[PDB]
Amino acid sequence: ASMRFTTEQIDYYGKACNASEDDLVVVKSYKVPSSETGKCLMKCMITKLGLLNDDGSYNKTGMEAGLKKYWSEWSTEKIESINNKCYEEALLVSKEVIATCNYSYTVMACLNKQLDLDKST
Amino acid sequence: ASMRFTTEQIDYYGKACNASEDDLVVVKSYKVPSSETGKCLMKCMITKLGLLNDDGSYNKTGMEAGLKKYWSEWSTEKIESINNKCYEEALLVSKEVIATCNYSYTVMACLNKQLDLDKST
Repeated sequence: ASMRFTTEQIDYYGKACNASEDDLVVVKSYKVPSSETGKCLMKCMITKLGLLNDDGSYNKTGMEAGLKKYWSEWSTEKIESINNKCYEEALLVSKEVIATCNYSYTVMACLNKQLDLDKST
Repeated sequence: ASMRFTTEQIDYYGKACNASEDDLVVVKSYKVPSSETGKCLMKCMITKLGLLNDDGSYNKTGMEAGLKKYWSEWSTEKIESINNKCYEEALLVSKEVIATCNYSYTVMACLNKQLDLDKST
């Protein structure tokens, strides 16, 4: 289990976020694109999904709703537990950090770690 | 379609390649780790899968065999077409480029672009 994005999602939010195809295939290769647009793609995508607020901060209720909508395979129990843990880590971040395009990857790393660790039933 | 790795593959080849969990969750978040070991993880993994030679260069027959093994939902015809194209691109790359850790991501990106252009098979 991981926070996988499908080809369809990548293609849709790639249009929404003005990515090139080269940006998109680099994302799908597990890498952050080097273009100006491509390095902010992830932020743009997960904001449009409601996982982040427009200021870039973790949105607790939006994250839950998005996980339930698109990553329901994780189970509601694990979703609630992981979301509480990652939100709690989010509280400790500065405004400066949240402003960057990289913060999105930080959040996703947290969700992926906690998914690797969570034992909720 | 993309050259997706499963959570189990990432875990296995993470052990094989001496990655830390923080490295692995950054890969699963679609980012290259900045650690010395982590930034080489992809290379190490796809070398162990036989897609690259031990010297880092593209292995035509090993790529075809890995495609057929690990991504067997794709037709032989699609596999051979993406392999031929991305091998042809590989022939133009220097020894200095193949020596890098990042070249692996470039190979993955080429395969991912050719996958996006051959969905009818």
